Amino acid sequence: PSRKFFVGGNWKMNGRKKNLGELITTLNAAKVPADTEVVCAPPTAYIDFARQKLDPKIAVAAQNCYKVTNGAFTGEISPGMIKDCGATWVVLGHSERRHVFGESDELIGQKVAHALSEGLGVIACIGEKLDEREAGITEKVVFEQTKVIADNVKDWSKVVLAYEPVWAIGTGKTATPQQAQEVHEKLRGWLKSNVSDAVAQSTRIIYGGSVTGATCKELASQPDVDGFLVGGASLKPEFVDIINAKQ
Amino acid sequence: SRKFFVGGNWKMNGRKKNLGELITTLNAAKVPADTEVVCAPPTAYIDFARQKLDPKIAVAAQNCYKVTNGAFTGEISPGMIKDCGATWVVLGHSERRHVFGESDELIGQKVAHALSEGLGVIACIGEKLDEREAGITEKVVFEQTKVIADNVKDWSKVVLAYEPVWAIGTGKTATPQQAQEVHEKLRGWLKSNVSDAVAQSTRIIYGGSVTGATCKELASQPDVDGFLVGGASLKPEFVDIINAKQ
Ligand SMILES: [Mg+2]
Ligand SMILES: [Mg+2]
Ligand SMILES: [Mg+2]
Repeated sequence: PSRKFFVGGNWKMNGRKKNLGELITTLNAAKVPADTEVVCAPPTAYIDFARQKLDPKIAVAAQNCYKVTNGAFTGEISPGMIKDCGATWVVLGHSERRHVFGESDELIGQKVAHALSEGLGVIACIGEKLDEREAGITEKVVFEQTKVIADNVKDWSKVVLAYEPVWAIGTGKTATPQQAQEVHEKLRGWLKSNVSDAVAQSTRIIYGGSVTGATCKELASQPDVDGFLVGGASLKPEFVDIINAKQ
Repeated sequence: SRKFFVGGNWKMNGRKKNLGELITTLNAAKVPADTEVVCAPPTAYIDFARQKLDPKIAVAAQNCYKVTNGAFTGEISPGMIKDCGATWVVLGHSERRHVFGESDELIGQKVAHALSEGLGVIACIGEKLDEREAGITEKVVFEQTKVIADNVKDWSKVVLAYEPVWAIGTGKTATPQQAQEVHEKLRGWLKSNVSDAVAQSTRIIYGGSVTGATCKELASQPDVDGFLVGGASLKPEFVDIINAKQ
């Protein structure tokens, strides 16, 4: 067919019922354009609340999960719980999980496999740090992260890859369109060489890292950029602008 | 005297149907006025559990982070816990320390922030088998408690929970004497390092294996003030554990 544009909003650790409820009302009233898939990832305490308040046109994602269905893992949640709350996606391998919390590639792979086996979709995050970019090892870094993810994916129809260069997260330093395109094209080439043409052609690779209303149109114009995983702007009315990046 | 305290840690178990069924049975139970009961659901169900549980049972989160909002994908803050109607958070649980590698420094920062946002804290401590066998039970639990105490101004909203991690999946089994031994030392630690008033007023609850069959003997120990219950908290015998002071 042709890759459906994908816009995810990662609220991170922000919001309460009152102000997230006001956010959700605004999103509910927005017209979601054709061939566009919108997903919001609330704080874990509000997955249920957000699913109840959001229009079904918008899917709900968890911001993380663990790798078994139930167990002695105080503070964690499972894909089963996520499904049970009406959510259909999980974000895995986010930069903050890797770099603030130290989650290993191996662990992230195990979570991807479990989440997929349980019937969730996965937004799987990769990305290099400034020091890695400056050393010229971007490709090595992101290919290695992608490989561990791929080793644990048996159905790519339920996966979206999110490239979020760590130097672009929370800094205002959005990748230029050319920079995002360069990495996205390389990641798609990796899928083609290492999985299949069909998987390469159908898998959304979305860009994250200071996506704003002012920058989204030029980014979305790049041939191998299939949408966004949005951070700070996901909490504001300009998220709707980003949803309309191809209009 | 110290009010008997029974927490149920559901860990990463349950869905709306079976947790809703568990809650129905808890609402039906006579919760004694002399016992403080708290349930800690999985984080996806804090809100659900608070909405379904009778006000006689308080709700706790199983963890939180150390600032009120921020770019911490997968975390929740004390403000969110409070906003969901929960009034406690469990911090420093053995699984957070030993499966997920949370440091004492981070646990102390979480303690300070949680208390600053008006939550109660169930602060967990405990030594692993290799620490016990190296003779450093005391150094380990005292240093854990010191970090906690360094981040507590008002102990009225804190409960300490001792977890004999050395008896978890090691093939070792903790006796009531061994529980009492540690609890008595922890109270002595508070007396000498914080104040006698804090030592006498602070609940120190037992976070090792407890069941309906064993709860009365454990609760009879002079320095055991209740329980942070694991697996039995999902079962009918939790109602009996709630009645273990009497
Ligand atoms: Mg990595
Ligand atoms: Mg160089
Ligand atoms: Mg070919």
